[PDB]
Amino acid sequence: KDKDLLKGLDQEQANEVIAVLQMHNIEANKIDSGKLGYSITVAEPDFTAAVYWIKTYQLPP
Repeated sequence: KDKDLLKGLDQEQANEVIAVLQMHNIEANKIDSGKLGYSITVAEPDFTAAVYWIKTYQLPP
């Protein structure tokens, strides 16, 4: 159901990714994996689109 979009992220990096996805009507989850940083999840359907916006905005910074 929920596929794993990015991982190994800073907290601010994570937030910006979620912001940019939210701005394009994709809802994402931020997941704290402690020493491994945050990861970003979306819903399978939104994967292609989410990858598009992350390329487009050149995320993560």
